[PDB]
Amino acid sequence: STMDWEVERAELQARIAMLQGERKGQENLKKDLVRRIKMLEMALKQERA
Amino acid sequence: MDWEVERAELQARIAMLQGERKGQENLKKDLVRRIKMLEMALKQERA
Repeated sequence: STMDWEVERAELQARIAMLQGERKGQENLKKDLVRRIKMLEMALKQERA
Repeated sequence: MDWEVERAELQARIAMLQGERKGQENLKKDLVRRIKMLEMALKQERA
């Protein structure tokens, strides 16, 4: 029957889903961190002037 | 056959995603360190 394959395929897809979820979380966090750095740079410059 | 092909493509996908984790985590560490030092710099200047 197709059961063994459906079970295997679901486990693979789940591992992919977890990896893709982690990556997406990291990508979004990275983009937010970049904005924070830019704004700190501007605050530092303004504070210095 | 059609399972063997999908199996191979799903497995390649997991492999390439696994190999990219350390680089993502390196970059995160990079950016968090930049923020830490900038926050110190700002505090010290405001003090």
